[PDB]
Amino acid sequence: IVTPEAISLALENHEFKPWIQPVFCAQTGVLTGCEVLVRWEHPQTGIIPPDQFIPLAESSGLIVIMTRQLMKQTADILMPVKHLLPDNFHIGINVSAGCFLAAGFEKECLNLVNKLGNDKIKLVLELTERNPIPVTPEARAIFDSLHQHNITFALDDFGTGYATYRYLQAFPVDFIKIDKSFVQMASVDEISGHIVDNIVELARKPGLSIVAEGVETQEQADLMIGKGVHFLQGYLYSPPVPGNKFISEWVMK
Amino acid sequence: IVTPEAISLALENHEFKPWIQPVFCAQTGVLTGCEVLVRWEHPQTGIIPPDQFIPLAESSGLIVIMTRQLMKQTADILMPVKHLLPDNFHIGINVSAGCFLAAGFEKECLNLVNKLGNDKIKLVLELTERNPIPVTPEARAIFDSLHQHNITFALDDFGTGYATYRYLQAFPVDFIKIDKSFVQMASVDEISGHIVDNIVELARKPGLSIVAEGVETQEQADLMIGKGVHFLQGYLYSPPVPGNKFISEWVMK
Ligand SMILES: OC[C@H]1CC[C@H](O)CC1
Ligand SMILES: OC[C@H]1CC[C@H](O)CC1
Ligand SMILES: [Mg+2]
Ligand SMILES: [Mg+2]
Repeated sequence: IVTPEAISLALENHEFKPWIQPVFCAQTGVLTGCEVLVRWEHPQTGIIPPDQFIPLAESSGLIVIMTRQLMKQTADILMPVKHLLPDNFHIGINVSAGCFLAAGFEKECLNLVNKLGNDKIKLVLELTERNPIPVTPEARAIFDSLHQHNITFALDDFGTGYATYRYLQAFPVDFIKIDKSFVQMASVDEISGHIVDNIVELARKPGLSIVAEGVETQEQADLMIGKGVHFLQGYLYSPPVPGNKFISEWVMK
Repeated sequence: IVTPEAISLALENHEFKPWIQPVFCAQTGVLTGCEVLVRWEHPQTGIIPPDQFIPLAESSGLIVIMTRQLMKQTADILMPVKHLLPDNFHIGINVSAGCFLAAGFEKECLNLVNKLGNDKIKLVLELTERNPIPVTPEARAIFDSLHQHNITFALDDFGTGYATYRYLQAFPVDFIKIDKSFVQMASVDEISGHIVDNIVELARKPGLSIVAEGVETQEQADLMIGKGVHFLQGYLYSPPVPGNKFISEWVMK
């Protein structure tokens, strides 16, 4: 029984942990960044997956607290090893409208960047497709302010939900992440491949970088690489893993 | 002011009228079809525009009645002149998920087509961006059934709302209508033109046709024509007009 009070208690007890999935250069296979995903480790019941708590976190507003804690915990995890990270190491944080609009959001982003090195790392706010940022002047002001501070944006799960051409028109973002439904169907159906080409063409004029999500097989990767995708992410390389294991597997060694 | 009961009463009092906007071949300027739009003429106070009633029509469910009436009235309006219509004359009807999934929908579409000539006209169900059809087997069955009956589909206001690549992947539609926000901004801003190019490239592989909406100036039209758009629609040619005036201006002369 997942309730707002159970989520609040779990936040106090720091049960929401940052699992980290590596991301790679499509050209060379080299580690270029990561995405931070949340896992609720309930001390008795075990893993409660995002599907069961994120929606309620969002409607209750608790998501703001959760995201703040994940950002803070990500800084703590990576700080001891920040000198071992490649240059321009990307850190992907999933951001909903509620977090984006919350007083003090910009400050939390700066704290993460300052702790880890203003110029060593690149913070990528991965804007969700489900609870899009509204298209308003105020939203654009926050967006522009963060950009002036060298923080960057992705449209996440592009091609699904509210992740439309309109968002690219309203917000000059830096990355587009292709939803896995297109990546994984591009070798199977008649349009999914064409959709990936379309996203590649879309990115080219403004000079955005593309990441293919959900890369599961080598043929999917080769296909994505061949179509001009810049970064790759998925279970072929690694699923998301706990922080200590992310450090141990992908940073050390 | 505007309530579900006022909408119900207005339906019974026939205050919702089908206005009709012509659509044209971009290459030649020739009449190829129309879109059926709704206007609420309140007897004392005047027009209540779609923006103020459609949402409440949709959430209340009354949209199903309204759309049914509009389809029926469009048949009545065009029947006397159907022999004067060009071959393959397109009739665009705006359809939300609620209408599409309602009992009796397919039947209403057939009645329209049979009254007007199975092979003279082409019914185009313009799927809305606000209230997308769910991506389910049952939805796809209704979609396929209608296709077998030579009824066609458009993704309306493509690039906005939920009108994403995913809808093209889930439903093999026949047309894409480009939202006016791209048509009218193409050559004011830095990406809108690029977005139209992208929609043109998107359509080409599966062989879909494109209509540019909101064509307001000659330079917008020339631009859309140059980029390979197939059909044009907007105030430059004509706003929507009452049926009798549609017939008198665009059919019977
Ligand atoms: O390392 C490439 C990065 C691109 C942006 C993404 O949001 C994170 C991974
Ligand atoms: O006349 C071309 C037609 C294209 C489909 C649209 O939904 C109606 C107009
Ligand atoms: Mg993400
Ligand atoms: Mg329409």
